[PDB]
Amino acid sequence: EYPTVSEIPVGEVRLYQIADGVWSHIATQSFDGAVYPSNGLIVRDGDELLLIDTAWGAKNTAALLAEIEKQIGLPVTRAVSTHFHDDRVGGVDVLRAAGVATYASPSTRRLAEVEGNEIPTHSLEGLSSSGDAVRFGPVELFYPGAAHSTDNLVVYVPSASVLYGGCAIYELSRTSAGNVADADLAEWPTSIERIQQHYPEAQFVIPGHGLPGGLDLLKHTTNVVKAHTNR
Ligand SMILES: C=C(C(=O)O)[C@@H](C)[C@H]1O[B-](O)(O)c2ccccc21
Ligand SMILES: [Zn+2]
Ligand SMILES: [Zn+2]
Repeated sequence: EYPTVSEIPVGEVRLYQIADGVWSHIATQSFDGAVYPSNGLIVRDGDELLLIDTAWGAKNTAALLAEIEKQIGLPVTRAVSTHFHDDRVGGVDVLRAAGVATYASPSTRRLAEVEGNEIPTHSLEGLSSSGDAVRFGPVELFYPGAAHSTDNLVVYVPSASVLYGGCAIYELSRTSAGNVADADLAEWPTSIERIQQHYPEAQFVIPGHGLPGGLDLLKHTTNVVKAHTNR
């Protein structure tokens, strides 16, 4: 079954096959005295792999590359970071030193620079306005609007009906808000609606942290964000 936070030592990385040529990667990290799991995606791209998000830090991301080589044996040639925070760009330098072409939107690149986080080298154009979508190899990238962060992207894999929401989507077990210092609470439910409207066909939805589900994860996140807004 899908690996949970309690089953993954910090420093180790697990892969979970969703579909032909589609996996999530799962890692864990301490933050503020608690241990969190964290998800990203791996999508096969001919005889190469596209990586979505690092494994939250240099050590984990090196383990992630080692696990991919062991379990899959295809080269990661490009990676996309879905926003500027350390669980999505922490490890970009590891990726770059391994020869991976790292990408993020100009918004994410500017904010990472401001924050002191690692900065993906390449820039994704065409994603600066809410509702914008661009094809990137075997995925579509979508900018739904400000939500968990002003730059957050979601990623859809049309071949597998997989929607990766990143930190803009919460798992069901999370009934209170995560970090919101960088969020746009006022716009977050509207951005989720844009996701629903653009990817109504999605079958497997992956939050930034925790267990995947279906499109009900978008309603769940809306419920939680609105409850937080009101308290
Ligand atoms: C679940 C989270 C959230 O929803 O905030 C947190 C714990 C996770 O997400 B994040 O991109 O904000 C981040 C940054 C740096 C460390 C950890 C995180
Ligand atoms: Zn974040
Ligand atoms: Zn996160």
